[PDB]
Amino acid sequence: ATQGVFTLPANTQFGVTAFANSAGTQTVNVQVNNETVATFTGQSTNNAIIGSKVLNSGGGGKVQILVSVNGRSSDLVSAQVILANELNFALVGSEDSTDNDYNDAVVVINWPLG
Amino acid sequence: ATQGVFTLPANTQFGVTAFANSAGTQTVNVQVNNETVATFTGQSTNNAIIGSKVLNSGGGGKVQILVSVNGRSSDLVSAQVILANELNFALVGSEDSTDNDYNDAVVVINWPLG
Amino acid sequence: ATQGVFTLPANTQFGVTAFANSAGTQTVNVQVNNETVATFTGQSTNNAIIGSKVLNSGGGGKVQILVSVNGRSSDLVSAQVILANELNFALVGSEDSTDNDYNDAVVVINWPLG
Amino acid sequence: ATQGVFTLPANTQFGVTAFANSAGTQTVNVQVNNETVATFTGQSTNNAIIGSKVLNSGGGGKVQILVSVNGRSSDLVSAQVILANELNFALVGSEDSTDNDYNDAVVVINWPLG
Ligand SMILES: CC(=O)N[C@H]1[C@H](O[C@@H]2[C@@H](O)[C@H](O)O[C@H](CO)[C@@H]2O)O[C@H](CO)[C@@H](O[C@@H]2O[C@H](CO)[C@H](O)[C@H](O)[C@H]2O)[C@@H]1O[C@@H]1O[C@@H](C)[C@@H](O)[C@@H](O)[C@@H]1O
Ligand SMILES: CC(=O)N[C@H]1[C@H](O[C@@H]2[C@@H](O)[C@H](O)O[C@H](CO)[C@@H]2O)O[C@H](CO)[C@@H](O[C@@H]2O[C@H](CO)[C@H](O)[C@H](O)[C@H]2O)[C@@H]1O[C@@H]1O[C@@H](C)[C@@H](O)[C@@H](O)[C@@H]1O
Ligand SMILES: CC(=O)N[C@H]1[C@H](O[C@@H]2[C@@H](O)[C@H](O)O[C@H](CO)[C@@H]2O)O[C@H](CO)[C@@H](O[C@@H]2O[C@H](CO)[C@H](O)[C@H](O)[C@H]2O)[C@@H]1O[C@@H]1O[C@@H](C)[C@@H](O)[C@@H](O)[C@@H]1O
Ligand SMILES: CC(=O)N[C@H]1[C@H](O[C@@H]2[C@@H](O)[C@H](O)O[C@H](CO)[C@@H]2O)O[C@H](CO)[C@@H](O[C@@H]2O[C@H](CO)[C@H](O)[C@H](O)[C@H]2O)[C@@H]1O[C@@H]1O[C@@H](C)[C@@H](O)[C@@H](O)[C@@H]1O
Ligand SMILES: [Ca+2]
Ligand SMILES: [Ca+2]
Ligand SMILES: [Ca+2]
Ligand SMILES: [Ca+2]
Ligand SMILES: [Ca+2]
Ligand SMILES: [Ca+2]
Ligand SMILES: [Ca+2]
Ligand SMILES: [Ca+2]
Repeated sequence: ATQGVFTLPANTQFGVTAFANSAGTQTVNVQVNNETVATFTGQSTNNAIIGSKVLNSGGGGKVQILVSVNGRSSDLVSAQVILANELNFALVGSEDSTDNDYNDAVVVINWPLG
Repeated sequence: ATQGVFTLPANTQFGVTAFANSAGTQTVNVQVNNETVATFTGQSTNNAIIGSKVLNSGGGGKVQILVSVNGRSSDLVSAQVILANELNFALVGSEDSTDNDYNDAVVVINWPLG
Repeated sequence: ATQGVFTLPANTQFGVTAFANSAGTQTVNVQVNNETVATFTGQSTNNAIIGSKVLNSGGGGKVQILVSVNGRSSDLVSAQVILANELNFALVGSEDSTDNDYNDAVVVINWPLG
Repeated sequence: ATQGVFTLPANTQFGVTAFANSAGTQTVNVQVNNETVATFTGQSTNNAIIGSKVLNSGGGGKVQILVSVNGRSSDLVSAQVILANELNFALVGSEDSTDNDYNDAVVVINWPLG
């Protein structure tokens, strides 16, 4: 299945935060309605935050996360969870290698904000 | 039900990150096996990160999140999600008022690291 | 927090299935936009299915699950999870006593259908 | 990532239930520690339960779900969610065609029982 693609409500502010846990430098691309609106880059084996931004979901509400290590696409896994019928998390794990820890870049999207 | 309480694997390094979305200054307490090991304090209405730390789960693996605003406990909601049978998120939302956005402090716990 | 309340997409077919794991006979009330549309009653300590029905979320999309055992409301816990940005589960656990297994009646709501 | 594979607690009773939503007859294979222990077959476009069983996770706790339609493997998506630090769901969607509703066979695994 395609992973890392989420439909948010239109015109909604959301947070995106990425963490790194790999020898490789991670590149996290964030697309909103098919345009790149943020790129986070960094390297850590101890969960450093390599980027955190507030974005708007725009007209279509489509948010897509892509992860690469020097242009090689990582394998992704994702899901969305809703608490209290209101608080949303869109979650991505990624794997750059063969150990299948899926933490090499971890991306958390949250809404609503404010 | 009790919310904000999670069993991690024993003696395991994990990440904890807190975001704020409220007029009120948020105080986030992290307990590991019933002892306070970290406290985050901050204020934002735009999802600012008010703390991020790496901790060890200790003998029992018990991690509890508590959130208060000027000493008044917020109402919590939580769940744990596991992706690819490996990547774990323990998720907390909190509500300091009556609008029930449950984002007033948002806490994300992730493991494994490295 | 209030639990067991979900906003589904409007006018959508959905499944609701209930499982029992308790000495006590479970009564599961399903409301759609604030009207009772199904009641499931049954007893099992081995996960028997005490009801499964197809319902429609109607104009407001509001779905609420309530559980009681011989006239006592059970304590609820709930969340919603979305896979492949499409497959939705709304999940309820309930507790009729003090052991906190939260499985005494388990309710699974799934959509889309067809 | 491999999907539909879960590590349950070892030696634990669990429920497995499958629903069908497709023109195609679904075949759901349940393996426990690499051995087939249940097969559910059926056809519905209205969420009929095509099987529900109680199983034990055995020494390794490994549970794998596989889905095929007339011998062709469906594409799987899965996650595990935990409520109240106690109630577990392992969730599987599958897609037998190109519409990506991922509901063609839906499989719910729940524990603890009793
Ligand atoms: C992206 C990366 O760092 N992956 C692997 C690393 O793989 C790189 C390739 O990506 C690159 O293209 O070629 C080089 C050789 O020129 C290399 O193969 O390989 C290292 C070393 O094997 C591996 O780190 C080791 O991972 C094992 C677990 O499999 C173990 O942790 C060991 O201690 C590490 O040294 C990289 O794996 C990534 O980083 C690790 C630190 C760990 O976080 C893994 O989960 C990552 O996938
Ligand atoms: C902790 C906090 O700031 N909560 C409310 C705030 O509540 C305070 C009480 O905590 C205090 O004890 O008493 C005072 C009055 O004496 C007050 O009731 O009230 C403010 C103003 O109403 C409220 O912010 C408003 O929230 C609404 C939505 O309900 C809306 O966003 C408006 O723009 C706000 O000004 C505080 O609500 C929190 O902060 C908001 C910005 C929002 O993030 C809410 O979700 C928070 O719960
Ligand atoms: C609803 C129910 O069956 N609850 C308890 C049960 O409680 C009932 C009261 O609800 C009723 O008001 O009074 C009767 C006496 O007339 C009784 O107190 O009590 C039984 C017996 O204690 C209890 O089952 C036992 O539960 C323990 C775990 O706490 C353990 O499994 C033991 O083997 C059981 O015999 C009922 O608990 C429920 O059913 C259990 C089988 C189990 O599924 C629990 O999770 C349930 O909550
Ligand atoms: C397994 C199955 O029934 N899949 C499709 C079905 O696909 C079959 C192939 O599996 C087979 O190998 O080849 C034949 C041609 O010989 C055929 O292509 O095709 C039917 C008809 O198109 C399709 O049902 C239709 O699906 C659309 C949406 O794409 C819509 O619901 C329409 O009303 C259906 O008639 C099968 O799709 C499956 O069943 C549907 C009812 C639906 O539940 C889909 O999600 C399923 O994937
Ligand atoms: Ca890796
Ligand atoms: Ca790693
Ligand atoms: Ca609030
Ligand atoms: Ca707020
Ligand atoms: Ca109980
Ligand atoms: Ca029980
Ligand atoms: Ca399909
Ligand atoms: Ca279908």
